[PDB]
Amino acid sequence: DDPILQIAIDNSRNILYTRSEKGVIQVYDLGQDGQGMSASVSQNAIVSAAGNIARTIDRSVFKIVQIAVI
Repeated sequence: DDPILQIAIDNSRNILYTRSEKGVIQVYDLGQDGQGMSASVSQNAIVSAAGNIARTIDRSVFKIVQIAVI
């Protein structure tokens, strides 16, 4: 995506997360020499992920409201 709607930081693991308008997530490893990445989760990844349940996570319906680091 296009813009980065939200930014989140995992304090415990020094990991950066970015959520874009489109709903793609990117998690950079924060290192002394810079950011290392960027792995991504997308709607496609999620679909593959469920592999057992689906509907609310429909393509049309699918959108991400918020992301929180654990």
